[PDB]
Amino acid sequence: KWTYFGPDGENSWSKKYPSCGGLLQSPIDLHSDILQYDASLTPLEFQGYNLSANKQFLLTNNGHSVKLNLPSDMHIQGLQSRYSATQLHLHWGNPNDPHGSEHTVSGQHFAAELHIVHYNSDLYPDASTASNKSEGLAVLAVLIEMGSFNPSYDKIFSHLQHVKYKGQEAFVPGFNIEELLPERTAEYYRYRGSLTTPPCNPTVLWTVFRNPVQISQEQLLALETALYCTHMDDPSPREMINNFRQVQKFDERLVYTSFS
Amino acid sequence: KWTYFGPDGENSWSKKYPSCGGLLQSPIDLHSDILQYDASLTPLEFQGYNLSANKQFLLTNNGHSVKLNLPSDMHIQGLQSRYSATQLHLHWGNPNDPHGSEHTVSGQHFAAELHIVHYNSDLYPDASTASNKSEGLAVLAVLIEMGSFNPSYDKIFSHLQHVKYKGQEAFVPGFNIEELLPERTAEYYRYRGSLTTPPCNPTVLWTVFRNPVQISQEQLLALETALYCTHMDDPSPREMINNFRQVQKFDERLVYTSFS
Ligand SMILES: [Zn+2]
Ligand SMILES: [Zn+2]
Repeated sequence: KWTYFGPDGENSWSKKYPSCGGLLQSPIDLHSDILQYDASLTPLEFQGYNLSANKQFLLTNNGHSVKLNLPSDMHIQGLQSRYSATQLHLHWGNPNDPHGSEHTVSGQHFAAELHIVHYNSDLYPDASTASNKSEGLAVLAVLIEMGSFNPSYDKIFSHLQHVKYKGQEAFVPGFNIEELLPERTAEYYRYRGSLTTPPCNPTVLWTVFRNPVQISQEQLLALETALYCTHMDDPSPREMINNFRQVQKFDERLVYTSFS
Repeated sequence: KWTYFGPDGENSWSKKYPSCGGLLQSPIDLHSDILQYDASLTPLEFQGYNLSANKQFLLTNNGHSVKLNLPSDMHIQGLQSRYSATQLHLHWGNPNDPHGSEHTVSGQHFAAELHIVHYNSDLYPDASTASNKSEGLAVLAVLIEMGSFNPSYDKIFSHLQHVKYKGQEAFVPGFNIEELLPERTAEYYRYRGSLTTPPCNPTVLWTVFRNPVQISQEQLLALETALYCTHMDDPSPREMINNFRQVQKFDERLVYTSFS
């Protein structure tokens, strides 16, 4: 078992999950000194992202975040290998400190962060197998800030009150996942890292988009208040808040950008 | 043993030192969301800080930082109990990414940070006894940024080559330690935290001065390249750089300021 606060918090993950204290750890702070433009970083192509509205996708509260299962038919094109989707989830703070993104830019947190996880389907049969293997995963990260209401993110948020407790599930009709991506996806940060949750495998090729998307104050508050990491029948409910990992040391290395 | 990098790095400290994975861990990001102005935070008085130039004080490279032993004759006045000095040391980054302070302000790291450690001499006989006990320590933190040459800090930096390797010691003539403090010392952040190195005891009353001091690019570079964490003539010399802990989560608004 692990958590983001208390005895089994992030500073203790390495006790049971060695990789959490190992190399290529994520997330990290993106600042000028360690950023470098790479003109060779071309735009990624998102295929099969427009999920059929006649299909249902499972939304689950797994006690650590709210996750939406994705089909392997949606994939990223543009990398050395094809990466097929497996799931997406989010990271956020709390009402008193609404700055829970994992990656930070110039030391600044964003309100929240979306992670769309994919696995190398060319080399591996499924995400479970690819998770702890070379070039096994590719994750898209979208920084989220407070602003205008976002109808696309609400296609997920409107179901939050039905996955309030650990183990609960809900069905989300397919919608265009590309609608969750920011403007100018051609512009992004790229680096080799890890899962930001145990087991922290250093098998993730990260793509953090440069521009953030906006969601309303209400949408952010809902995300920060609707979920609990405890089962519904638990006499002592625990709010699912501040479910983000602190930035990790990033030395002797560079994050490359597709923008100058 | 422990280090700031490798399998014995900060994510693994809790394996041997339980408190490093406990509550009230430092350093933290000093940002509005957790700050609160307090008028009871009156100016501190630094007494006995003008060390006799006719006396020598021990400077040591302990493999983690450069430390100067201080006499219990110097102490802080203004707190509930008297806190007597025991030692001072520094934390820094590296030439390619010169942002190695421990505490951050509004997410921003400073070039380096000075810590002047004191123990509660009213309650305890010495620093060792006080270290893991209630109200045991008080630390003054000075943020350092690159700027104009600093003659006072050079009274320490000029001795760096004498303690280039781990285990080495040197003598530093006494000088006014108050010269190392920034302007407007009356302005500071105050919070209850911990030692930022193992054993990470949550027994430190922190006073981080609001305003930073400046040292020249040359002084900062000297600090970042003059020391090694390895013994003299080691077959695989290792430079002492990035010897600072990552910021820790700090929930509630329990950081007070003596300014508005
Ligand atoms: Zn994630
Ligand atoms: Zn220190």
